[PDB]
Amino acid sequence: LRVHLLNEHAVLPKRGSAGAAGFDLASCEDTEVPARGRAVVKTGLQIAIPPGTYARVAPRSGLAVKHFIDTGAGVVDEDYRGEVGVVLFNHGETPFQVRRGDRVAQLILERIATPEVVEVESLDETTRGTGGYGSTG
Amino acid sequence: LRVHLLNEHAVLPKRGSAGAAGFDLASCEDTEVPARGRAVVKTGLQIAIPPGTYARVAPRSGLAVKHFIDTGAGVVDEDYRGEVGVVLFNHGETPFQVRRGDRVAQLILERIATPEVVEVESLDETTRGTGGYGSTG
Amino acid sequence: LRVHLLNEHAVLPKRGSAGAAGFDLASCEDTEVPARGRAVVKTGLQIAIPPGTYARVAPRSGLAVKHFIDTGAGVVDEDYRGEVGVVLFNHGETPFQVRRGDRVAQLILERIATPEVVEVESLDETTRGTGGYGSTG
Repeated sequence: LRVHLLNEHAVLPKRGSAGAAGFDLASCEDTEVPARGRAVVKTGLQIAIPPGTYARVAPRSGLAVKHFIDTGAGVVDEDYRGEVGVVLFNHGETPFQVRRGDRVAQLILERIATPEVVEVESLDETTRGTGGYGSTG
Repeated sequence: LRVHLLNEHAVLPKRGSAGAAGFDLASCEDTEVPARGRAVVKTGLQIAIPPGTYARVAPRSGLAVKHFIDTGAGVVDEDYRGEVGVVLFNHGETPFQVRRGDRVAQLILERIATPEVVEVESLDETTRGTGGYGSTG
Repeated sequence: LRVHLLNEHAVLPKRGSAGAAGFDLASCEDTEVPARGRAVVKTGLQIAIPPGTYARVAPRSGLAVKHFIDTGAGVVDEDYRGEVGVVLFNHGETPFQVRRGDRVAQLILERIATPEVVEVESLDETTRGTGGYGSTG
């Protein structure tokens, strides 16, 4: 995970334990996420990631449970070289305060497949088929 | 990524750049996502995916930032052979308009492990344990 | 996927089909997710997962479409040995009822990369660069 810090308030990502899935992402700014609203939180970070992954901006559990916070968007492509902004949603009834250095998300390097697309004129099945939504219930 | 188009308004998925994580998913219909509400957007697409993955219906960043849009649900199994419908959530205060051909999500082929389940009568730890929510804070 | 059941109302995870991406997670308790609100649903489960993954608490499609339900948080680390609680968000206008044995989420073992962090003083590009949000539109 290659990381270039873009200002002096940016914080280098790091996983909080050796079995942690994600790298902590901190705000490099003072801002607020409005109640029942969204805001983009600047991190001051540029990143370059390994082949065969994308970086997912994932939620921190404590902020979800305690402040009704989620990340929105969050699909950071391998070819993305701009500043990472964390899109926060606040579903709660009161503003969420963000200050410099505060951890606001966690970056997970999801392994993915990016094969060619093949258009076909029919597809077979398994047993499960158009097995929709509540396929079993 | 094998794709069968189910009507003439469906659009073949394609990644927008060579380092893109996801394949663009377009609506094959005119519909609306109500304010503070949800709608399923038909894509007119059937898919078959590679072994060891699932297809995640992921959000587009622009729609999240600019229209408070998210995907809901979005776990498309390997054995799913029905029409892919994109579940959109609109957390904003005004309807989100969708028209035919509009890109509404992106499909990411997430690599996953699907081993057998093993029930045990105890589990050891690391240092981190029942380290809950804000494990460090 | 190693699983220790913590009480007699807990349910062993299992995938609902052989091509299913996720292992079903059931509530071990009677509770409610308030309208436009959140609740943590206890599962009575401890888990240990394979190397190179994390367990994602993912939404069930039927609950999203039919009850406007999502999972929040949901990043369960490899070193997590506490009881898995499922964070549910209810964006709908009415309480969501949960009873013992009810399936409330699905656990997906996402493959991820967890390399060292490398801080750099510049990053090159592709064509796509600071290609932001709606990079193409």
